[PDB]
Amino acid sequence: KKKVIIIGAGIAGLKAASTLHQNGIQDCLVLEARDRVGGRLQTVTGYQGRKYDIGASWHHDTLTNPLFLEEAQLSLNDGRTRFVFDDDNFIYIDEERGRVDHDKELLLEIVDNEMSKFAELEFHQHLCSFFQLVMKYLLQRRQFLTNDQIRYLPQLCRYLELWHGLDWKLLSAKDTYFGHQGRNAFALNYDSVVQRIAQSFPQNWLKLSCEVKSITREPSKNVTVNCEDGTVYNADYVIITVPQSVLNLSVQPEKNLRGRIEFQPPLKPVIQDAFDKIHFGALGKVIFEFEECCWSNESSKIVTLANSTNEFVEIVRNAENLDELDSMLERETSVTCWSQPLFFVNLSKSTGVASFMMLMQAPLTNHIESIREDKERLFSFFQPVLNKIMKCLDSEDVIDGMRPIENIANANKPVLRNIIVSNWTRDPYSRGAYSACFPVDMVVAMSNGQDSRIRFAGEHTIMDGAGCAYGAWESGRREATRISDLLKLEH
Amino acid sequence: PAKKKVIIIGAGIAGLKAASTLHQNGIQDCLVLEARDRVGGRLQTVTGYQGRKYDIGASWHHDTLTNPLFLEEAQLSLNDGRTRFVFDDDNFIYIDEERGRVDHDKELLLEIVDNEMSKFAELEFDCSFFQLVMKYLLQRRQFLTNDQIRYLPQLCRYLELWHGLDWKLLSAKDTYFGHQGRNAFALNYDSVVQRIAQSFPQNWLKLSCEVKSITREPSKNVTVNCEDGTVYNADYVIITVPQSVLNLSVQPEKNLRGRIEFQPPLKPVIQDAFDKIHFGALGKVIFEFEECCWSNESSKIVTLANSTNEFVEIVRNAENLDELDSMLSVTCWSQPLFFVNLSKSTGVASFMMLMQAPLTNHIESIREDKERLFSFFQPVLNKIMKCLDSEDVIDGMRANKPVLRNIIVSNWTRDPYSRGAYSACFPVDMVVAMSNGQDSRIRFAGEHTIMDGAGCAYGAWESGRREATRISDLLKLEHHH
Ligand SMILES: Cc1cc2nc3c(=O)[nH]c(=O)nc-3n(C[C@H](O)[C@H](O)[C@H](O)COP(=O)(O)OP(=O)(O)OC[C@H]3O[C@@H](n4cnc5c(N)ncnc54)[C@H](O)[C@@H]3O)c2cc1C
Ligand SMILES: Cc1cc2nc3c(=O)[nH]c(=O)nc-3n(C[C@H](O)[C@H](O)[C@H](O)COP(=O)(O)OP(=O)(O)OC[C@H]3O[C@@H](n4cnc5c(N)ncnc54)[C@H](O)[C@@H]3O)c2cc1C
Repeated sequence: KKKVIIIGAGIAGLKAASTLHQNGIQDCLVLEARDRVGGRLQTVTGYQGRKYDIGASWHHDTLTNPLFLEEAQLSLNDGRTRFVFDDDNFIYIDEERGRVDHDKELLLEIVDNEMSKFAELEFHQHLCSFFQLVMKYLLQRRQFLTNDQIRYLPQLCRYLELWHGLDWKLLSAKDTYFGHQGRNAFALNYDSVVQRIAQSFPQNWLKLSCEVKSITREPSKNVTVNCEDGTVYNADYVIITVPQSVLNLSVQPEKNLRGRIEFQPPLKPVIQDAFDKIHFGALGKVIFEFEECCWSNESSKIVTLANSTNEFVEIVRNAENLDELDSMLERETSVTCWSQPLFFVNLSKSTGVASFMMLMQAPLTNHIESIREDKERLFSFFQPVLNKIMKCLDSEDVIDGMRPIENIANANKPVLRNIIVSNWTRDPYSRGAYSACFPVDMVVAMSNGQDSRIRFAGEHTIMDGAGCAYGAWESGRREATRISDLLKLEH
Repeated sequence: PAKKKVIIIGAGIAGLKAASTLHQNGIQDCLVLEARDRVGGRLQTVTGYQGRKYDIGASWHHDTLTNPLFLEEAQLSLNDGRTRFVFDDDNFIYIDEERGRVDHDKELLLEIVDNEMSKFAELEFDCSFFQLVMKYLLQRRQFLTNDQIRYLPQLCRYLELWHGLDWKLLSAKDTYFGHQGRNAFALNYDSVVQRIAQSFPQNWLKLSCEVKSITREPSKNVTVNCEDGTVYNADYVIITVPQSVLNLSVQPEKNLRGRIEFQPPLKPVIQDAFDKIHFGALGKVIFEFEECCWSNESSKIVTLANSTNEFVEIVRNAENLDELDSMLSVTCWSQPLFFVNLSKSTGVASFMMLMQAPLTNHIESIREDKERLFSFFQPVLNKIMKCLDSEDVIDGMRANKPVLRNIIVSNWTRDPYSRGAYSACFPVDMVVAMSNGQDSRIRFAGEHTIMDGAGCAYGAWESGRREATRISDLLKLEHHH
């Protein structure tokens, strides 16, 4: 009855639909499990109506990003603002020492650059965790590092944890260091991107609250699709764009799992084997909304470093080898806001909004999202880093005003009015893990499809832009174009 | 003629390491012939005001993560606690004559777009560095502010001091590249030279012998003649004279200083390689002051050449590259200049400045006119002192003010034994031709004969080790049964 059935209304599924329509293909459907489109692209509303992209927020690799270039062309043609280049000189804060960035003595950024080079050479032509790689660097280069560099550098370099959404002891060293193709551009409305694409094809194509539970290849070469609500569909081709984490459920037994799709026949071994990798990270976000800005806007990029110790330095100095270094690194807790690095975006400088957008990594992410409803507890957890940031930004301790009390004595003090938290690790339609946005087994299997009728798209199905919004976007255009060409050739 | 096992021509670091390696491998009766009355070649440490020392040739150990020469020096320091170098990389201070400092500027963010420029170059790869920058500007104009477009190109040119060549003459394809780790400022490259020179029989060195001819004999030996008439015969010869001096061999005129007459002549593959390589010239000027009375915030300072708001206008209006090029007296502000503030890194009240061609050739030609040198650089020197919370410089070459006591200038473009061809230190035709040699007996070493570390002191060092080892491997066969 239908030419193509797209499962998932994320950017991958939406672009696919936009492409099909663009190429004159009719009678298509987009089945989405949620009651909204966008998927991992979701803009939420907070205090005084302020908006924030709780999912994707930046356009990466702007020198080659096709989606960004499309957005840029639009703004060049209508002068409307669709993004802002917010890269900045990072401000690094240690709880005890305060700012350690661009330090005339520490020169941490310079040694971090050496660390990245060290990583590049370590895996050159290679066919270890991030933590171990850093320890290797310190042992090898200690003769050329001051005491404070050995102490702070490892905590600074961990900003990469926020790129991968994963702790350094769990992140693989080989996939940690990589370069981005140009500046990043903060999207001033990824929802505006979702909207434009979503409205580029006929409305009746969209079917929300349609949780696909099964996909079958009929003997008549037709593909049947059934949603939880009982509805049944069939088409010439199907483009599956559900997240890798959801698709992974298909290999497990019991169709019970929310989101899990029953494949008949099952996904071929090439696909199944591909899941034996990835699915560990989890990027989370916490938005702190203040009444107004009363802090320095020197930079829109701030990172708080986890606590470090001088004993750590003594150990690195005394260790005779890696094994002895590990052994010595055994002291004698409870996780606090200073137990890991945290990345804060000072939206005041970049967008003029008196709010901070903070990124966190697994294992913290899961823990914080699990208490996302307990605002008082959230404030207590982050209060110490929030106050240190304010102190370093020429301001003062944050006033908890989530339960407001108009008081003129707060005039020039930061008053927190609301906290917003992501929920991706607890969302059954996203669940699984997170991967950084990069400019192989899974990519090959996915881009290869189940067969000539069952295709796949999404951020986990492409090389260029892997784990990126533009990658998912491009992967959608890819599958749609492949099918439109085929349909056009039929006659 | 005296018989020798191996004769090395040139006592720069390549020749010295070759000799060092030959001795290490037990090879006897060798000789090192050097035209100058000193060893070291392009590694020369001079003395100035109050006995202060400066490397007027190579100064840094580059690519310290893998540099074998540096690693050897580091091991020595680790064992005797003696200081041989200092990691002096720093946050660069950028200065514009009118605007003053423009580094780490919360609004200009020049360092960030410079990084994008670099990535642009990477993804791009042949034209000139200048043209590549112009292309970047046209492609990214929509995402660059007016002041970014004005100053970025001038900041990008710090790379001119890496290659010692103006951006319009510099190959864009060879402009951008990354070093393997931080740099280490040698605290006496002369100490490196002395160590290596003392590592083989002292009777092997013969200074003041300008070699004028090398002849491959039918008996398979090689005859080497010094201009003073002395003759030597050897089984193998390792030639380490600079590429520019070797180039003389293919030109007619035997009276040319340093020129070696080869018989038979250099192979066509070698002769022809002299067509696509070299063009720049890295120069140095040392400014010695009585004492430090300025800010030691950083040891790295770069003065940007003058720019204009008209340039920005042109960039915005240009319809394309063709329309851009159409729409588009030397002073210290006509090109970028790189200054090393030694007070912070070494504690010495002096500035070591690097310059590029064509300026280098002009300045070295007038290095004897100190007053003229002072007047030429006085404006950048003053702007620097101002930005470092100081005052104008007082000429004291003959309290809270900087007093210039002396100026020292390099001489590589005028030195007949170097002839400033200069190339940047990087971690193909000439290399292959050189590494393959003239024949089994006539070999070559030097910074221009190796891929890894090409143009670097450690590259020259390694090339010497390579030729000495090859010869040792061959001589090894003489003891087989
Ligand atoms: C916290 C976070 C921050 C990020 N920040 C950035 C950033 O700054 N820049 C960037 O480029 N990228 C970023 N990303 C990545 C980017 O958001 C994703 O690459 C992109 O949105 C993935 O799009 P997609 O279409 O492949 O998948 P999705 O957007 O996940 O869409 C797939 C759709 O499938 C639906 N679905 C699932 N199961 C079923 C089912 N059984 N039946 C029907 N429908 C189903 C889902 O509900 C969903 O709408 C971020 C990701 C996260 C989690
Ligand atoms: C201004 C400047 C700055 C530099 N800075 C750095 C730096 O910071 N880091 C770095 O790694 N590298 C640097 N270099 C490069 C480095 O100095 C060279 O790579 C290295 O010294 C070259 O060594 P070589 O042995 O190949 O040649 P040379 O050192 O030139 O030695 C060859 C020798 O041959 C002799 N000779 C020539 N003709 C004859 C003849 N006919 N008979 C006998 N002897 C002859 C010469 O007098 C000379 O001593 C710099 C170079 C210059 C010019």
